[PDB]
Amino acid sequence: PERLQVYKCEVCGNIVEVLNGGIGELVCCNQDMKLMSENTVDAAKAKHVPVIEKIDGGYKVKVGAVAHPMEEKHYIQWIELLADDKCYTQFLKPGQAPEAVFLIEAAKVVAREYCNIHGHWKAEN
Amino acid sequence: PERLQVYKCEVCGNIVEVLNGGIGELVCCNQDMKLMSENTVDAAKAKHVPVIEKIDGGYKVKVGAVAHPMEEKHYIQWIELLADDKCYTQFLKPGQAPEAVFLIEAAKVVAREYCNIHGHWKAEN
Ligand SMILES: [Ca+2]
Ligand SMILES: [Fe+3]
Ligand SMILES: [Fe+3]
Ligand SMILES: [Fe+3]
Ligand SMILES: [Fe+3]
Repeated sequence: PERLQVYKCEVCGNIVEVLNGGIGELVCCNQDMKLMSENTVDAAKAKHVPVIEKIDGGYKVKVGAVAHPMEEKHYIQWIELLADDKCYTQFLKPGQAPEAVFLIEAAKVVAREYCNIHGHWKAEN
Repeated sequence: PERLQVYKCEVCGNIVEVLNGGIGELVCCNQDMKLMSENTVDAAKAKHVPVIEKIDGGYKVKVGAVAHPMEEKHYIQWIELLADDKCYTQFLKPGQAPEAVFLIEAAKVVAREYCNIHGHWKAEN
């Protein structure tokens, strides 16, 4: 595994983020955890691809161009802002608007989001 | 596993952080992954317990009361700041200072740091 990759156990629901890579394969509930590669699920990009907006002191991230649902059974679980050496994670809950604000000093950033139903997506500024 | 918990795979090196909890046991290289519980390792607190300093617009975290080594074989791999529903992670490498700055609007925070040799540690304000 590699740093910052996201893996999920399709059985119990465990989802983890790699902090240190290693050489072992991640396993859970008798099967290899699935690498959740960004922008791979056959879903609408309009509501899943993060939209990044530069603001004073940081960035505002919206999911997505069109507001994604935030219902109990279908919502954005978290939005992250990545830099060359930072990963800021903002968890969300149903009922909230699919957006997050990150105060950070980085010219180049990558925003990611995870939809409980449609998976992992990313975009860069 | 519960959100924010850090697990390590003995022998193979992988270290992951839980983004979504579940009942399944994380496995890697033929053993259950080891929960890296904070402040349980028999090591000097002076160099491992994070020190939190409130600054303008955020917090400055130093590891620790006494500067921790940042050598190729013994260093702080990352520092995190936890608040409400946020987990901000700053990755570090040998040769850098055992310090991290986080711009966040939260009165109550928890700082964490992971030493490649002495494990997981935390502190709160
Ligand atoms: Ca994080
Ligand atoms: Fe392993
Ligand atoms: Fe969706
Ligand atoms: Fe599982
Ligand atoms: Fe140490």
